[PDB]
Amino acid sequence: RHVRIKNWGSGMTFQDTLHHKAKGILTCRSKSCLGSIMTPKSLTRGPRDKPTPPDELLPQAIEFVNQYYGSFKEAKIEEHLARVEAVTKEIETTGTYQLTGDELIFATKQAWRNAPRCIGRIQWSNLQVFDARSCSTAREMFEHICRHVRYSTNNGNIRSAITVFPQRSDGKHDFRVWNAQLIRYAGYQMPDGSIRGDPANVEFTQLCIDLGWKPKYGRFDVVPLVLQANGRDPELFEIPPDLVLEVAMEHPKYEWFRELELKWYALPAVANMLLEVGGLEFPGCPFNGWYMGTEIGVRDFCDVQRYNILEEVGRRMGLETHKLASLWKDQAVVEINIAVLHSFQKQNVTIMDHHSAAESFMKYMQNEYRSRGGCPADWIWLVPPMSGSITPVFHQEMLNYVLSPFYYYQVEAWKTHVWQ
Amino acid sequence: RHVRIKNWGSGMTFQDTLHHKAKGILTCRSKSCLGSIMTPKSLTRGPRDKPTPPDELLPQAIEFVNQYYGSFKEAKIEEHLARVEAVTKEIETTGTYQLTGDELIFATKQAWRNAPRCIGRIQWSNLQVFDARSCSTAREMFEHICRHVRYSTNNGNIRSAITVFPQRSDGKHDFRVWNAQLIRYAGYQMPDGSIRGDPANVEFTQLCIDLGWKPKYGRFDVVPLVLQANGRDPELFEIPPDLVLEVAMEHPKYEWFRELELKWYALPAVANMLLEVGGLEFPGCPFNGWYMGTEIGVRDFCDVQRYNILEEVGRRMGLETHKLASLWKDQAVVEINIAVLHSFQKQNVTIMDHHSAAESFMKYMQNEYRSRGGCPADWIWLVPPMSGSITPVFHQEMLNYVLSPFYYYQVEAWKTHVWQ
Ligand code: HEM
Ligand code: HEM
Ligand SMILES: C[C@H](O)[C@H](O)[C@H]1CNc2nc(N)[nH]c(=O)c2N1
Ligand SMILES: C[C@H](O)[C@H](O)[C@H]1CNc2nc(N)[nH]c(=O)c2N1
Repeated sequence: RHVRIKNWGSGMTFQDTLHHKAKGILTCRSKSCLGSIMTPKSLTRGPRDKPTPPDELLPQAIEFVNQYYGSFKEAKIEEHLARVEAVTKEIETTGTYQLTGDELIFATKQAWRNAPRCIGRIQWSNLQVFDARSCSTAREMFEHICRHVRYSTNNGNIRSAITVFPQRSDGKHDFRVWNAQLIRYAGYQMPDGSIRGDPANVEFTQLCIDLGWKPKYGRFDVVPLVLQANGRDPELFEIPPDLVLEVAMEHPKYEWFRELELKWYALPAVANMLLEVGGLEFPGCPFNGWYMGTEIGVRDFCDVQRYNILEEVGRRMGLETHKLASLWKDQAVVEINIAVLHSFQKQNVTIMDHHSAAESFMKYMQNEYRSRGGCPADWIWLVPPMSGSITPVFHQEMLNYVLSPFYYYQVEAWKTHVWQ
Repeated sequence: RHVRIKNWGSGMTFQDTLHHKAKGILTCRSKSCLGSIMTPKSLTRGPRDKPTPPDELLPQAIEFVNQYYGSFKEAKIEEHLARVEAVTKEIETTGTYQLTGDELIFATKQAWRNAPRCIGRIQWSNLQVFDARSCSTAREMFEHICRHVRYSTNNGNIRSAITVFPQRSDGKHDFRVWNAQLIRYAGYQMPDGSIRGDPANVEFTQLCIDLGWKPKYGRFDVVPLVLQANGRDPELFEIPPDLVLEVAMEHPKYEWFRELELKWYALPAVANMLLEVGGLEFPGCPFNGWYMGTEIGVRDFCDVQRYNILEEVGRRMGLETHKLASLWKDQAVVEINIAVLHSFQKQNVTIMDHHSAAESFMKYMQNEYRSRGGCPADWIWLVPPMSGSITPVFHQEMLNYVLSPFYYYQVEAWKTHVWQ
């Protein structure tokens, strides 16, 4: 069956067939689309207390292996059959199975390619994979991560990479990072009720405090790494500041911008997510790419629930911060975003403006429909927080669906973990 | 059952219950949400050739009457029962039924309140209703419409109103306006292949030409009214220009803006839609409200498929129209939108900036959850084409669902109508 989608901007039409290979697990339906939910249950992959049943793990396992060998140009009929055998044997004799080196690499890149919310998916083939399935202690996790950061930071020329930790076994020996991101600022609730720092990270910082970390009560304080190994209680590890590359915010024209004294980390890295590969689950798999202007400019800086500086710069620019129809809010956001890009460019740090990002995506999307006649896409997340209609993606009709491999959200560790 | 939704900006959470009263008719599902479709089949209410079967029309009819009487403060047990009787009788004795004066008024306001894509829904109670079910000829339709326009224009102080035409009977005697909007500019495909005017209205203008209207080949030419009465072939009626209030575009700071020589109509009026009320269908029901800055500024003027002037003003502003990372596109759109608002304000014509609109909506939404514990909302359509994250709606989680009464899209008349 073919489903027709059109890009009203260019008039270009696509025929999606890949939606069939998609598993029918969604929070929405044919009576109320749960489209607009931050974190639907369908995109979540909760914890378990019993290993994945061998009988149901097998179909998925085979399914994957086929997909893997299906990727190669010239079929390896020999190795293919050989692998399928080895796997089946392993599953019924051990209850689970291990992935080959190259299989993992393929899986990570594929899961990224299958992430409907990532706009930078044109880079899916360029990914550095760190095999840390051999890891066994919290400290080792820390060391692996530092290697990851050192690599990805690359002295400013950000590189995409992912560190894969031991797969989930029984669901009690989970290896996972509790931090939403490897690098993230602290958020403290001050005595007068006000909030200093990143408001969104208040609950998490509070946790760090409870675990022994002493608050520095500053606007840009990098939280410690909360590492959980083998399901054991987590341990804190401060990231060596030398590895934390930041960018000071300053506007090209407005010198008063420096006075706001803003900055931000260069490395966007999601740690709290789970990787699903042919039935297997990996609760610990941090991955990173590079920032997109708007993420910092619009979201991090302008969101009321975040640093919320819109009011301030509006006054600084001497705009009618009281007459909404003056569109002062808009000029402000634009200027703030220019500052962000400029600051990264001036400091030789990789950054990408939402316009270039969107155009790159359209290209990637077109390629997807040639390669596999499909491309899962969450319109709501792909259209930039500013100037939506000015980006081609805004006009592109798109289908959202879950494939495999895939990156699922997990339930915040502290909410389920049982303390020792 | 209660479904939880959160507004990540304010943290305020709602509990939706109204989704139950919603009919399970959606193009999306629990395997692929068809969220992102311009015009899903679920939102469409096609034509018919046989009257609505009395047996299936009855449940809906009763359903409505209950809803109608349920709106009143003090229950009219007497009249209620009386009405239910009268209706049932009428349906089985005539095959259909007529709505009372006040019932229609209620239905129109309710269907508006039930439109998940309208952001100006806070005004749902303020609506002027013109009963034109008595109408019988194309000419009469024209006269009723002119009355509507004269009223709504209100010399600049736009007022919301709707003109209801005779309900659909057998589906062959449909009374409907073919025009997407009452007032809309022409689009001509020039000899050199280029397009003059509103590109989106090319197909429709071509039709008008085929019907005898002679092209004026200008950028802002108001098309004639294509009126269909009793299912008969349509007839053209030029709208008296005195009734067409326009606004010349000029920027407060940039005097060169006047040189672009832009303008736009003050009255946004959807004509091509169908109203569904307790089983009944009305293919002819034009309704209007007032414009929102972005509609014209961002969409009408910047969309590539529309007037597409972004390139031009970028050069005029002397911006780096070649370096995307310069965010020239963004500064340009902001400036263009300021021009729009300014021009309306200066000419004493009702206009509403997207910021004020969004805030008003949040208020309305909250009220909805008190009144009926629910509010159908299409996030994709509610978030403004520019500065999305800067508007509260962007952060509001919302549920989309079809209720009744409701405003359904129809299949373009010319595509199905049978000529005489
Ligand atoms: C090449 C650089 C990349 C760019 C420019 C990019 C950009 C983006 C952007 C802007 C988002 C939205 C983030 C948000 O709103 O919270 C996103 C989300 C996402 N990206 Fe990418 N991405 C890149 C690399 C990666 C990599 C390397 C992976 C994985 C291997 C990845 C996986 C995802 C996933 C899973 C999401 C969803 C994250 C969430 O739910 O918060 N991205 N990406
Ligand atoms: C008070 C002034 C009003 C404002 C500011 C307002 C604003 C809006 C906006 C901005 C849209 C999006 C239009 C588009 O993107 O195509 C819209 C759509 C809609 N509005 Fe309202 N609205 C108002 C009045 C009305 C009235 C009076 C009705 C009906 C009785 C109404 C019914 C709808 C419907 C059905 C849609 C969907 C139209 C479509 O599919 O193109 N609105 N409204
Ligand atoms: C409620 C709504 O889903 C929410 O605000 C979404 C909208 N789109 C988004 N898009 C991206 N990329 N990132 C986000 O965090 C969000 N938040
Ligand atoms: C493909 C996508 O649905 C389409 O471009 C939508 C997005 N949101 C919209 N929102 C509004 N208000 N109006 C529109 O015409 C659109 N177009």
